[PDB]
Amino acid sequence: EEVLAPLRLAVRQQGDLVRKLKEDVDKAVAELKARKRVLEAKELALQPKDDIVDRAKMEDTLKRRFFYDQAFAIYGGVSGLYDFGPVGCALKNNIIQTWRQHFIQEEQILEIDCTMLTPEPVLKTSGHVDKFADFVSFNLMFKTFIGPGGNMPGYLRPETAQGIFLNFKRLLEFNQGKLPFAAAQIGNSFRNEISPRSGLIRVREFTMAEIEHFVDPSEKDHPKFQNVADLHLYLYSAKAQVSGQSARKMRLGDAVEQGVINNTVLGYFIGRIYLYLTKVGISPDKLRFRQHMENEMACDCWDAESKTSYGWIEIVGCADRSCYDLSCHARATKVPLVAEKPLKEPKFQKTLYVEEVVPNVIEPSFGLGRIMYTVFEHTFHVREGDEQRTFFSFPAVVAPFKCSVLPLSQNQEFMPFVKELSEALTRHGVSHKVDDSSGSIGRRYARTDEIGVAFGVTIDFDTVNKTPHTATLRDRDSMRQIRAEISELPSIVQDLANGNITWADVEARYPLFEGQETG
Amino acid sequence: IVDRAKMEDTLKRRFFYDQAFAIYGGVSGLYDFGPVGCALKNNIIQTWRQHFIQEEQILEIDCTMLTPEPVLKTSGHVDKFADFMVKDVKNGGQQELADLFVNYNVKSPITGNDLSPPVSFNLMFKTFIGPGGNMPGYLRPETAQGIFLNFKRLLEFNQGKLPFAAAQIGNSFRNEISPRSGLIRVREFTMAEIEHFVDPSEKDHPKFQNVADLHLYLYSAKAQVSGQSARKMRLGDAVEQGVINNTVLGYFIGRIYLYLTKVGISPDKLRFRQHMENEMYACDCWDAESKTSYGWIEIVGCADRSCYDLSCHARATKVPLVAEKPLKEPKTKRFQKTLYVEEVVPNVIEPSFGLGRIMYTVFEHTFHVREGDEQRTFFSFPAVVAPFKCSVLPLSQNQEFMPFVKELSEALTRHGVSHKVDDSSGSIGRRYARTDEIGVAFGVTIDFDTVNKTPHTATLRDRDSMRQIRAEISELPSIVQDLANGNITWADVEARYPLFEGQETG
RNA sequence: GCGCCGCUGGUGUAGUGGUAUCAUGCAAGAUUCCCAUUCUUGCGACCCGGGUUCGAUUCCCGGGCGGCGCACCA
RNA sequence: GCGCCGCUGGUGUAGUGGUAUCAUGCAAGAUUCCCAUUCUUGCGACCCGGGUUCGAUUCCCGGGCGGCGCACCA
Ligand SMILES: Nc1ncnc2c1ncn2[C@@H]1O[C@H](COP(=O)([O-])OC(=O)C[NH3+])[C@@H](O)[C@H]1O
Ligand SMILES: Nc1ncnc2c1ncn2[C@@H]1O[C@H](COP(=O)([O-])OC(=O)C[NH3+])[C@@H](O)[C@H]1O
Ligand code: NI
Ligand code: NI
Repeated sequence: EEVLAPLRLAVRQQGDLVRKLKEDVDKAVAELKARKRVLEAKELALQPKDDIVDRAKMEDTLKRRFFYDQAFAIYGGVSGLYDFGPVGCALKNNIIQTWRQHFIQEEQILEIDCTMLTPEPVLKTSGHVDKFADFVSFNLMFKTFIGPGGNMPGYLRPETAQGIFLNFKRLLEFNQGKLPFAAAQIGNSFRNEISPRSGLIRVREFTMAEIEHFVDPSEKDHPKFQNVADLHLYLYSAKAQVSGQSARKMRLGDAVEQGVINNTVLGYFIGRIYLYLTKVGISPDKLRFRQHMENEMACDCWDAESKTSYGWIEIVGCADRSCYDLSCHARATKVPLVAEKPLKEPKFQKTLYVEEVVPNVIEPSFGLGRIMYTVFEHTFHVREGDEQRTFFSFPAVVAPFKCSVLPLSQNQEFMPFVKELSEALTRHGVSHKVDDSSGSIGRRYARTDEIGVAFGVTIDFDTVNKTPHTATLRDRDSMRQIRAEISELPSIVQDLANGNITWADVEARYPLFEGQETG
Repeated sequence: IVDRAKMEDTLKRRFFYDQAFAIYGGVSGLYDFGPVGCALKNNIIQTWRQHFIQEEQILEIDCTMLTPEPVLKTSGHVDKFADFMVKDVKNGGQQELADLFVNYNVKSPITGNDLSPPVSFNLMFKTFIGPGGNMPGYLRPETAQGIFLNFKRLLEFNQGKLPFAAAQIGNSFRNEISPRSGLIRVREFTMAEIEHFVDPSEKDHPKFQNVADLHLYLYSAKAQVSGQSARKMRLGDAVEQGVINNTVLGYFIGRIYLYLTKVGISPDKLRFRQHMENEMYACDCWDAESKTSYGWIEIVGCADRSCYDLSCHARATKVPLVAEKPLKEPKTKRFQKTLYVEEVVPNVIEPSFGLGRIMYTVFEHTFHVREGDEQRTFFSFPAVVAPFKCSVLPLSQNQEFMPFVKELSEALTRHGVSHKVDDSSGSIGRRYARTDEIGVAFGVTIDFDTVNKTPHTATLRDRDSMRQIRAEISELPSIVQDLANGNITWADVEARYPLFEGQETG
């Protein structure tokens, strides 16, 4: 704070220096941007405990165990293109599934599925075509042609949003002409980046989950907002940024009423995003919501930024883009894209009975790749004893493998019990990994922990020797383990994977494991 | 034997799917799935994951759609679907050939026409990666290549042991000349593909016994040349007779049948056709075909691709793609060395699922019209795949019903049961029609007995039969949920619950 | 792609060189109280561009889309 | 994109104008019987194309990819 104070002051001076420069585009918010960048960097350099991940170790684990890899690596690879392996894909679908329960099923959102191929007039209308050609000229989008030859120039969608806007009329009709409603699409988006860098952070193809919440401007207040009002989270307002200030933990309700956040609709989604991101493993102490300043924005915009080894990175944008995309496409195509509400008292010799409503749009955009990479960092740990033993503390709900089945030895008496358990878990819908390899139980614990297997069932000698056949259940993080009846462990593991019990509750109900005594 | 027009009218009106970019004129071969269609699709995909990936512990991966040119050159897709064409130019780089064609003054070998300079004719979607344009690429025409190119790490993930299977679910692109017939011929469609890697020595599947008893229609190549029609056979009994080459092909054929059945394709309008030697390399191929108003269409293609995929890519990149297994004992010019393991180049069995066609088949196989009203159309979607498991319906717009609607909906949501609430203006029969139309599996109706009787009970209605029972509102979510998971059927419900003889109040 | 015929509210449908009929659907208010009830009101359309014309939804051309056929079908 | 430095089994790391070290990982056999145990054996690598050369993983041009810094960031 002693080293940061002068840089804070500096940002502040050039801050409302700018406000003065317009109080009565020569002006350089570029100068302001530089100063804040300095402050940002040095605050970052001052903070580490070191509190932060050994990126090279974590990337090694991800690589070795095929969480994700360079696409076409066998052909030399293509910059900015990545494939997800078994664990990567599994973790992804879990993150997407949780996203579906958290947003779509919760708010009864209308999820649609649109083509990635997009004709040129659509993107010229939204201004994507005009805004992303550059200095021979090269476009930051992927251009292609549809059909015969070059009869129809098209692009790969840069975003998922436009498919919703263009289907507004049938979406609205499906909600029977009533506002408000929301549509969503989960799919891939394409950015022909001139320089893909930092692994999954900036890629040329990535999976995006987008939501367009359509709402009557006359009615921009969310009914469920007090479900998130008392949440305390870090906010970084435009005022705070230009004041040279840092982020500040506030109450959501306060920030909305004080007017820091425009409305309770935008606020609701900020709160819901917070709840979601933390649910999938992102750390609250390493998560902030940063408002967009004047030189980056639309009524209001807030990015969700997570602190990583690469610094602060946006993982979820949440914009208020009242009227535009609906209006822009409307004029472009001459097709009216609006809602209507019946006037109470009918009304320029025409008598009106309804008034047309141009809906406002609230748009949360989720970059699942970055969200996933953030989870990787925020859940990566190294065992205190063995530096080779690394593991991921994935929340049970998103852990790719909920369980592992482990005979204590390659010994044969265990094998029928192992077969029993796998099929049982398979019929309980419980994702599991069976390891009956030549390695010791410690080696195979290490393998399983490495990919974030939530719990480990170990078949021992007392599984076969004593009257009630009982295996041990092991917690990935604490490495502590209990003992329970093979009959019921698939139910117990299923429960932990769904979040209907916690490991503390399990340790409470079932006896602790002091050790083998049959041998 | 369906009214395809009427069905498609329903699909269009309730936004199952639609022409992509319709308000911009539209683009042929491109379709956007609306809420109900998307929902149905997701259930189809999840059922697929449960039926295959989870059941066989398959390694599912997720690759990019952008594919560099050399990859598709190797697999042969370029030299067959990407070329300039006089009709055709290769017979004898870019428009460098146009000069060559004029320099040697090549008229057509037939008819001797003067013809045109070669113009590019891409059946694939070409594009350029990077800012330079030094890296031409295509949208993948299939999801298999991502699996083949990551074979080493997949094998390593299975600790080097064969056999193992990998799968992928994503979009694939084909720049069709003439997109037609709705979803049956599109330019972009979601595909589910499995690559089952097996030791050529042991081209078997231990779990074939689980499907051997299935009676299904088979249409072998030797029966196609004869002219005779397809025969209903025991799946096990196609295998000892050598009609089906091996237990691996047999197992997947069985599993494909059980899946297509489970999602609602009618067993009588489903057959498996063996590819003839005329249409092939590859060891053997059996397509799953379904009977539609467009005829017999291929919706799942089960192929046997001995080696090529792994071998071609290996030879192309000079990167060996093999499994090794140990020998019983070390064995021994060109011979002087000691061997301890032998290399195995995996044989690949490939079930290929076209989700769009599968879904369209379900549409035609579950579309029905009520016996009284010709406006009342509905889909008999199986509960486990139906886009909306349940609907909440107040008998009227009276305020007495509203609080029960609100409570039951929230209950359903917390149980995860996907539901739709129709408390709008219309009558009860209207909202029944409205919800049957999109194939809502079951309908909960809140009536006057619900508000005026000692324990609060509502009715649960079956979409198909239109019959209904009565159970209390606390019970219904668990009931509907168990119907959706396939735990119970309607028979079970009518056995445990009182049939609805009419309301005694109001 | 090549050939023919087409494109009118969300869905159908009538009509025409002077900007459009009527059903259905949805909305509102009544009615009704278990299977698109009935009444009244309201909302919503000539695929797009160009040509000819004082004026085009209508006539000519082109593009887009559609239906059928031939062609191709990783 | 520009700039600078890099690319050796799945991972990490020596080394060289005559095709390569040692760990780690996996496999097999023993060992051990609750936290990468131990011994033996086996498997697997010079990013790719062209050139120079009797011969290149090594030297030289080009390409791809990676790590950074600056840009840009729907
Ligand atoms: N090149 C890239 N690579 C990976 N992820 C990206 C990306 N560009 C954006 N994202 C992620 O996708 C989200 C949306 O990106 P965006 O803000 O550029 O687009 C939109 O918001 C669409 N209106 C971001 O919040 C970010 O997490
Ligand atoms: N143009 C198209 N439109 C919709 N679905 C298609 C399609 N082309 C192929 N499919 C679906 O994809 C599946 C596989 O197609 P294919 O046989 O051309 O490719 C293969 O051989 C898989 N390697 C088919 O069974 C079909 O269901
Ligand atoms: Ni029409
Ligand atoms: Ni290496």
